[PDB]
Amino acid sequence: SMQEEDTFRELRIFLRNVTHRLAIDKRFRVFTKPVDPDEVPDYVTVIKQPMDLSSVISKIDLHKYLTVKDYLRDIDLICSNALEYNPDRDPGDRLIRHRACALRDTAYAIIKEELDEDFEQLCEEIQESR
Ligand SMILES: Cc1cc2cccc(NCCN(C)C)c2[nH]c1=O
Repeated sequence: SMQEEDTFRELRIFLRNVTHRLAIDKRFRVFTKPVDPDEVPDYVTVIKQPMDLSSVISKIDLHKYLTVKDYLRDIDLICSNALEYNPDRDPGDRLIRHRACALRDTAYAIIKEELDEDFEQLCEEIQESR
């Protein structure tokens, strides 16, 4: 229906806003674009499901997220990928892991403060009906 289409449109608007706020944070610059294979050729080898904030925006616009829960799975993926690819004790690796966890924590905190639980439940019930 139109009302359900309106619901998913509000979801996309909400998700773009959250993603924009993550993307403009200087700590998260490394997560804003896909990894350049010329600079890092072994990334595609090690990480089977690459994810970044530009790709999240593309997925929002392609209507790939019908719930905030599905969006958070991609946020979690950005974080888990970073933990996986940068596991060493070296400061470079520890910095990116800390930033990855901060990105995840920040996304969840924004959602906790600004997502109405009943809006998410409506999205989930529309999703499950299809
Ligand atoms: C998303 C991402 C981008 C990136 C770019 C350059 C270099 C690294 N890794 C640091 C090198 N260490 C893994 C040894 C990178 N690690 C990442 O996790």
